[PDB]
Amino acid sequence: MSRAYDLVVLGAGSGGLEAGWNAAVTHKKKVAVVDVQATHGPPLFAALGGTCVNVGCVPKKLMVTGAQYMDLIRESGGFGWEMDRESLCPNWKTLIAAKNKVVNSINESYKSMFADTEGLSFHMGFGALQDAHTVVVRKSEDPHSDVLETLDTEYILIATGSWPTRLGVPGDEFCITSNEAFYLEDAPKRMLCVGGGYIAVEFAGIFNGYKPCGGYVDLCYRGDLILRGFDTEVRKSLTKQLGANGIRVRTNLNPTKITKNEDGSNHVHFNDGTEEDYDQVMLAIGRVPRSQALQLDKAGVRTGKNGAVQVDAYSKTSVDNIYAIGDVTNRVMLTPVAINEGAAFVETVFGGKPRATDHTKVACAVFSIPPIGTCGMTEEEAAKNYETVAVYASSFTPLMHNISGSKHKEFMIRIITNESNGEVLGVHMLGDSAPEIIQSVGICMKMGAKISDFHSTIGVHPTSAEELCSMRTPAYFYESGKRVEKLS
Amino acid sequence: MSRAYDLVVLGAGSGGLEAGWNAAVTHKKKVAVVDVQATHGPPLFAALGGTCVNVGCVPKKLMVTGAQYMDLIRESGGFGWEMDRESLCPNWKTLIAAKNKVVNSINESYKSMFADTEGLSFHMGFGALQDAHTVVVRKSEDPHSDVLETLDTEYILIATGSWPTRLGVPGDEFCITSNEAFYLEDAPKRMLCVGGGYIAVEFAGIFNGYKPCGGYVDLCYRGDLILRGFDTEVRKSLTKQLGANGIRVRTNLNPTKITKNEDGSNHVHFNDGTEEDYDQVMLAIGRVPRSQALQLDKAGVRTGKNGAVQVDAYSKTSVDNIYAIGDVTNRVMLTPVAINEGAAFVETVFGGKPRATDHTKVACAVFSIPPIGTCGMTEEEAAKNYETVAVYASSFTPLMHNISGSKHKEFMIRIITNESNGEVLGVHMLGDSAPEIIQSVGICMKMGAKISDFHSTIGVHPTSAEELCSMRTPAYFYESGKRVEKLS
Ligand SMILES: Cc1cc2nc3c(=O)[nH]c(=O)nc-3n(C[C@H](O)[C@H](O)[C@H](O)COP(=O)(O)OP(=O)(O)OC[C@H]3O[C@@H](n4cnc5c(N)ncnc54)[C@H](O)[C@@H]3O)c2cc1C
Ligand SMILES: Cc1cc2nc3c(=O)[nH]c(=O)nc-3n(C[C@H](O)[C@H](O)[C@H](O)COP(=O)(O)OP(=O)(O)OC[C@H]3O[C@@H](n4cnc5c(N)ncnc54)[C@H](O)[C@@H]3O)c2cc1C
Ligand SMILES: CCN(CC)CCOC(=O)c1ccc(NCCC(=O)c2ccc([N+](=O)[O-])cc2)cc1
Ligand SMILES: CCN(CC)CCOC(=O)c1ccc(NCCC(=O)c2ccc([N+](=O)[O-])cc2)cc1
Repeated sequence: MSRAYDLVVLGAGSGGLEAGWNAAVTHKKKVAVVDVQATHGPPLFAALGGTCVNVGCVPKKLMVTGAQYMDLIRESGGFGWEMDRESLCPNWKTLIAAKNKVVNSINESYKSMFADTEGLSFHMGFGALQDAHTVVVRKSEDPHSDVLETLDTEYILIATGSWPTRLGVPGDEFCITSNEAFYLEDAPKRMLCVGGGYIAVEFAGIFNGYKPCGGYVDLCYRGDLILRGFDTEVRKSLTKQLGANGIRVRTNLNPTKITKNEDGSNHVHFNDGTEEDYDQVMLAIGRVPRSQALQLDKAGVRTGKNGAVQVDAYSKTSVDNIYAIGDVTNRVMLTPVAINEGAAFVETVFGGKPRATDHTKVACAVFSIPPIGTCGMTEEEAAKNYETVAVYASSFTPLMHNISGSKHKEFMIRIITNESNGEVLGVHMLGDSAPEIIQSVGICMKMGAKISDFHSTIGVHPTSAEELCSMRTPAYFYESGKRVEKLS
Repeated sequence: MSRAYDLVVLGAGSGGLEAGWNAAVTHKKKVAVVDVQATHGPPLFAALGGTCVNVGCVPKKLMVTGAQYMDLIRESGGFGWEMDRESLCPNWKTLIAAKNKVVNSINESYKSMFADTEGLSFHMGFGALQDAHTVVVRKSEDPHSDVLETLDTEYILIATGSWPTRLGVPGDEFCITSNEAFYLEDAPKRMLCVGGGYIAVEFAGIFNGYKPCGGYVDLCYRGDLILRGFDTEVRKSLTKQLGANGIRVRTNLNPTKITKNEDGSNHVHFNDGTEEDYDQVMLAIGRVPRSQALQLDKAGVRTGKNGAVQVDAYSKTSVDNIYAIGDVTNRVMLTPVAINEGAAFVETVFGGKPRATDHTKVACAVFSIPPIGTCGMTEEEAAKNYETVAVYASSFTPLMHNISGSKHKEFMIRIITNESNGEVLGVHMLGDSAPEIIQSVGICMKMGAKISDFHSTIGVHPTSAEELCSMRTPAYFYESGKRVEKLS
């Protein structure tokens, strides 16, 4: 009844790698972690540290940080910074160069974690399930290939994460995704970003910031308005400010045919039936769970709609000893969630006294050219699920953009309460510093905060943030139905 | 028993001007507001809108916004922004030019407020008290001079604010203050900022950002460490990062003699007994209340230490009908406070049901080269006033500054709880976006938040802010006395 390892993790992911460390250090279990790579190389993109550290949130943010400098360089002129204006385009070489260095140094950090840690062991391969207690480790994703190790274990945790969705049409093979986008040769001049997910809109921002001289970027969404699930007024204001920063947004539009020209570039045929050339199209259609190879069938774990592992509120699967977390499960699909989900699993199983991860009122951000910070319910949902909701709102252009001449940069806020009790159901912010503000906002909404607590708090004179504490008069209400004013 | 005006305000200040409007609009009282000026001119520096709008927080912030671009221009290089490096100094002309335009347009905003508003009247002069119900309006601060109006009123509100303190030594007349600093001719090459108040440290930052090529800035504090009353580790880390950004800090040092040279520049003699030349010395010694001219004696209002008006928790003075708010009172000396103090006065007097302004746990910021955001108690105080306090701390250098090569920019946080109950007594942050974060932090501490609520909240993956929700292990404690660990 004693296995070689107490716990095998399939994926050194933001969520998985956390679980492994927590088990091994606080509780001193014999832990094994499987992944596909040491460092952040292209062929198989993810690695030790997960999709976040290697081909997501971290490098993404560094490139977003880079692309911002376009606007800041431009903006400084107002405050009296005179310099080379003509032909000031940026150097994609030196960005990705210094980017890789950073990501590389984190992978290097993880190597000497495993070395230094008590009974935490890394195993480079492709984790499959043989049964409830046996984890195969092949050298190919191919179930035919050579077998490097056979890990015998009391528990399994599936933290394999997710993979880019692919639009099924002729020409599809010529496109790229977030993954390939991180290791592009040069900055694309003529760029198309297909889709309207937070990935598309960030990267549109990036390529637009790092486009060469003469170049442009188009965004191309299937539907009406980009960013489904966000506050519709933020969504509208963002599409506007992407307009004003160069990103040519197109809606109710989607490619069908792509074919590659003699110069290397790609020719594209659309829904409307127009034709344009781009140096790359990037498919940001979303992300499917990554359970396609693990053989969950063979161990008696079962998967619902399109691969997602069936779990409960304590992350246990169809089998009692097997568990799953983060993007594979399809619950939320963010890092600090997957990290919580994995940390709760350690308190659950190996820590005796259990706990479930709190999926409600999770604050998150979009790192778009002017970024979004959101936490909790929209109008769309709150008006439906609650009796009488009040909607507060206040857009404003900060003092400084009168000088900088980027007068398009309207900072927006909009609180969504339940009028019955005054409880803040959701806060939605668009503008510079929104992701930093929303974090501490999301602490307030965790404590069930009410609009009375917001405006009664004193405020800092010069920050965008203080306009949270100056919202008293609701702009309008939804009264158990559609939009209205305050009836008896 | 019917006066011409219900309420006379002495000072169209951030606090006073608010009171006037609130009375006049929600409650429809006959209101009069006195001030010294329409627009933001030098001779008498303040104006319609107050010290904040005219010669403080607003222009201050615009210049701080300007000076930041020095570092951002520099920093962009890492991310691949190649341009004119050599001799890229800024243009003080175009800053102050565009600054004034902005401030001017706010003064212009206030003119057409008074015009548009029901029974809100502006009166340009120097408000004195003749008695409990009579307000003189002279054309000089001089009590001898001509009398422009005599305002008859049921109530008076003294919101005259504050004025720069002056170090009493030979040469003092050659120096400047925040006030004169806003309308300087050119950027000073060789600058001295005397004092260690938040004003000094901001302006040091400004002149340092806007110094010409070859120039420098010295800060000169009377005592050991700049910024008394802030968290001593933030204070130390800031002095370090001001070092790294060029500001040569000097402590236990203070001038005695100043004398003006044949080229216009000023020669300075110090405590240690060294001699240096500066184009200006700016005295940021602090700010005294501005009750020196009003003749409070004559109306039976009385003033304590160095002019501050004696008030209670509902802002009433030594006389029942007279009140006072903001910097004149000496309670807190910030805008959004003075605004609350003035808004509560309207609920108090004219609104029937009264209220007192909540002076505890007021969040505020310092807009220094890397800024500070603080709310509530330090260790220094909490260890003294509470039984068993725990101190949490976590400094870190953001992902991006590995690329930008400003590796001095360490983001610091340090929560100070009471270990008995886990209540967050104070949060202290140093680094970029600290003032935006602290606002929503100060909402949490208004709701009496506890460190358990902080770390239990989920977190955004890429922001400095999320390191609030990752602090569990206290770094150390004070156990009813000095610094220690956890004894039975
Ligand atoms: C472009 C992009 C930007 C993002 N930005 C953000 C953001 O700003 N904020 C945020 O909160 N979230 C962001 N995310 C989401 C975040 O990356 C994930 O939600 C998070 O990494 C999920 O963690 P996880 O443990 O489920 O799996 P992951 O962290 O995805 O790790 C999965 C690991 O498992 C490995 N693996 C796969 N198959 C196998 C196998 N058979 N055997 C062994 N190992 C295997 C992979 O190589 C990988 O290293 C972003 C994602 C992307 C793609
Ligand atoms: C350089 C600087 C930077 C600052 N930065 C910040 C910041 O970032 N954040 C923050 O919260 N606070 C800041 N402050 C503080 C803020 O300016 C004040 O606390 C706030 O303005 C106080 O409001 P008040 O109503 O008491 O008086 P004030 O707003 O100071 O207004 C006083 C008005 O009364 C007028 N007056 C004077 N004497 C008379 C008289 N006899 N008759 C009629 N009128 C008269 C003056 O002309 C003036 O317009 C700063 C101050 C300075 C000097
Ligand atoms: C019956 C119609 N409902 C969808 C099944 C519409 C539900 O409400 C919407 O308005 C809605 C919701 C989601 C939605 N997709 C999310 C956007 C996205 O990232 C996306 C973009 C393109 C594709 N695509 O494969 O073309 C898919 C998702 C589009 C519209
Ligand atoms: C008995 C000594 N106490 C002061 C009466 C010291 C109390 O604790 C201090 O360490 C302390 C507190 C405040 C303090 N001054 C505030 C700093 C400031 O802005 C200032 C700078 C210069 C002068 N000055 O007139 O030289 C005054 C204030 C200095 C030291």
